[PDB]
Amino acid sequence: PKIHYRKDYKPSGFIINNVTLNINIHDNETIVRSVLDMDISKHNVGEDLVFDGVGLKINEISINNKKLVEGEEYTYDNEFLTIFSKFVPKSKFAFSSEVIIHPETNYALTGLYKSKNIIVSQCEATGFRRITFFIDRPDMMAKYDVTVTADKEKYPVLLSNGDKVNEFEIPGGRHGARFNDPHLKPCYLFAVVAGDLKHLSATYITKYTKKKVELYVFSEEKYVSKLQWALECLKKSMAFDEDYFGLEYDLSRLNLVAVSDFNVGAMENKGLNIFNANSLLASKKNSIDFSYARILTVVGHEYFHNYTGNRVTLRDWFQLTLKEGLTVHRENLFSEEMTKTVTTRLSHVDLLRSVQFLEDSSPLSHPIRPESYVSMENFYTTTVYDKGSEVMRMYLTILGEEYYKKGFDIYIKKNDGNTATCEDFNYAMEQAYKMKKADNSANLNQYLLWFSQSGTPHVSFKYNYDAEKKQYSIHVNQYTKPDENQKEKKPLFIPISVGLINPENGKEMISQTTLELTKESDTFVFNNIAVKPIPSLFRGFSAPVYIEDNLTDEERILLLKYDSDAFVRYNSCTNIYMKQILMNYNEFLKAKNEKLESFNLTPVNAQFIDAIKYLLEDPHADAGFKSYIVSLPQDRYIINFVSNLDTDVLADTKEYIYKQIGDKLNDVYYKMFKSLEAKADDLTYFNDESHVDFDQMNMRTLRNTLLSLLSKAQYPNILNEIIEHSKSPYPSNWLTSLSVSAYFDKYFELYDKTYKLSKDDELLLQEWLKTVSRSDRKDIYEILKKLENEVLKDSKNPNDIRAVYLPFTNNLRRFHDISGKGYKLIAEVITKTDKFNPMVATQLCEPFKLWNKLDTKRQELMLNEMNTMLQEPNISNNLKEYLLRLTNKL
Ligand SMILES: CCc1cccc(CC)c1NC(=O)N[C@H](CC(C)C)C(=O)NO
Ligand SMILES: [Mg+2]
Ligand SMILES: [Mg+2]
Ligand SMILES: [Zn+2]
Repeated sequence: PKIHYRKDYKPSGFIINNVTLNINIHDNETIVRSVLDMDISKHNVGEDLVFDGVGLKINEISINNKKLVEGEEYTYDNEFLTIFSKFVPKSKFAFSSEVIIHPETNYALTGLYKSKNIIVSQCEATGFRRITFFIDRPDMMAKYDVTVTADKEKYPVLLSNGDKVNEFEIPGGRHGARFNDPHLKPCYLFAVVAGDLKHLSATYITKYTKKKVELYVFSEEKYVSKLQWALECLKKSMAFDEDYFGLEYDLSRLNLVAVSDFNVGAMENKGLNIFNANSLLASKKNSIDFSYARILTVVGHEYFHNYTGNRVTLRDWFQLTLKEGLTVHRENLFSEEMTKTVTTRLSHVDLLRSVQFLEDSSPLSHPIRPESYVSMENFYTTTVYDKGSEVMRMYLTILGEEYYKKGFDIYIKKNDGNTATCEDFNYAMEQAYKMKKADNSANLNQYLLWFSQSGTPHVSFKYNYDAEKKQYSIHVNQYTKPDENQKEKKPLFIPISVGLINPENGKEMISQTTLELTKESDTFVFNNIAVKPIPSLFRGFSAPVYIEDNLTDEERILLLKYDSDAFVRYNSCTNIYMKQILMNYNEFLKAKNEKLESFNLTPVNAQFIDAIKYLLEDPHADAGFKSYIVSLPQDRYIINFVSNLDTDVLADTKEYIYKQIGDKLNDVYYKMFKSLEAKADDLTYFNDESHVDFDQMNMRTLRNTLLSLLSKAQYPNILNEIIEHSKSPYPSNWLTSLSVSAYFDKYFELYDKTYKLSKDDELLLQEWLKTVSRSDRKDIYEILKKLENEVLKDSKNPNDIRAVYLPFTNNLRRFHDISGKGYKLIAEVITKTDKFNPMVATQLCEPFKLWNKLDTKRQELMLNEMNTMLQEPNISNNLKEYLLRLTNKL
């Protein structure tokens, strides 16, 4: 396998200044003519001119209008076009190619492809080379003049980046449109779209310069009624970047386009953002609640890339976190501001501490700036994105809002119109830091270890209180486990946002303060502390770490009740659950291993249950927050604390704990389920796709969480509630009805009822598939076969394949069936999918990431399947690299 190393970056010996494309779409072929206005750079040493170009059929190649011939002036091996150095000019030259590509057969959804009746591109990271020849790396920045031609009836809307400067008719029922994008860009930001698209539009006026910007959102005709919320979210995004960052949009027009077939969420192509339809389109009668926050976040993210990625781009792909971590942090500030609910930040944290922490203790562990790769596409990871966002967020915590905004403006301005590296960002932040500290010798050199050091730090605490002196100390230690990337791990710069709670009255005892831990250990002392406090640690989840609070459960319950910080209250609850889960898991495991005839289980703490009841009964407490407290920690979080995990024992553990709590609280749960109905299900705004009440949504979330707990419990006559719930106008509720009906004989009636409600909207049907896939059914494998035969069939749509299989892989009892049948099922899907879409096939490998955390029989079963997949003939490079790394061969 072919390996790139971060330290080996060098600038090209060539420059591409202008790109002039003609993309002529026909039924059975697309012809791409391209003129590159090129030159030799100051780094040239008379090397061969080598272009990336994958799967292209050459019609012609020339330099300065001299035809070049294969075997004489060039070679082409279907990956690289090499122009021998003797035929490479020494000054400004025109390189011309014409190639034929086939979007109609491109099922990998990279390069130029067909999605239903739309032709669309996806170029990040390495797709532009599947369109035409290029030096396809992000430091090759150029300006683009793009003409698209097509059949007018089929493809009446033609789009590429930038200003539309002409439109023209062509004989034989064709037409064309020409675009000029004035902004220098890397080729990964190139896009083109051709389709029978409908739109909604609005005009936005920029806050400071009063520039009129035309905003267009596009879909296929069937779904144009589903565009409004995205348009609204775009306006919101624009205003947020103006308001917080002082950043205005920089073209006369911005287009967003939904396509049905897309490998990931969306893409920030300049002036022409392209979305998975599932991340752009919604309506309140045909989408679940969660669609709304997803569209807000994805529109926002792609918008924020207009500065953090587009106006300031990447020197090389090792810098990916500089655009993705920073953009996710911007996205997260935006969504926290727009929703005004504490659950938004909690959701981010839950994502990190489950999936990213698992990744960071897996064989795939990498620093947010990797040192090497084979397919760049495998490093679009939750590490680079979500840990990167937390590292980008820590600057804000450290500097505070005012000095953070100063540093960010230093960065964005210095590096405008150019490439940048992670070091450029740290330098900007370090200038702000100097200013904030009033000290020109202060530096953030140690901060750079957040970019280079893999693994999750562990931060642990000890406390002491001197009652005579009224003086409190917090002794803090950090540790990172050695790994394949570093045999010796250095201490990080860890900001610890802290409060102190008086346990006798529940009140705050200090101004919140942010402790800067920079050594392996340190002791922070507080004076004028009138009584022994309970510390409120890592408020807001102030660094991406494992926290060992060394608190008793009684102290944790007091924080849950009385602290101000949602994260700390939620984490204190999480920690109580984790202590219980590990204890009960150990008890079940020992009983199983020793084949005991009888044994004991530690009961759930009764004062903790009382605290849950108190918070649920408090009408002034937050519904979203309540839904987090009645749910156990996710399985992927739990697994970070158990080695050789027996998944059946864990399933039994979780069931015990849920039943202990329900035995005490189910009447409370039922009473709340009923009492929340009127406000949860009020139809205010049901016809308004410009406004979402996120509090009301959290009330539905809470009802639906309670209904699941009551259903699993077989609470008396709950089936009557499930049936009434199925009649609700909200899809979040009627699809819940299907899920929770799993525990009753009514499931197949609700399966059919909901299928009929879902089948005529593509995205609703995919939400129905997810609902079925995740259902807690003993007969889930027969259900999956039913979905394969009746609904999924031969679909190559990644949303369909993901909907049918991923939820099922999170079924702890059934996916991990000790036969290995679950592993075998998903591995066959992965291998099948890899033959046409390697990126999606790698996505589908997610369940295997934890393989070396399982009990030794399940490890062996997973490993067996992974090595079977590795033996498949013509396995993609994407999948092969992934699986070699995951199985500790690479
Ligand atoms: C933010 C969601 C996300 C997290 C981690 C990794 C991925 C890519 C597998 C994603 N989803 C995206 O939609 N990411 C795209 C990647 C583009 C190259 C297609 C992106 O960041 N859009 O801006
Ligand atoms: Mg081809
Ligand atoms: Mg379809
Ligand atoms: Zn992004």
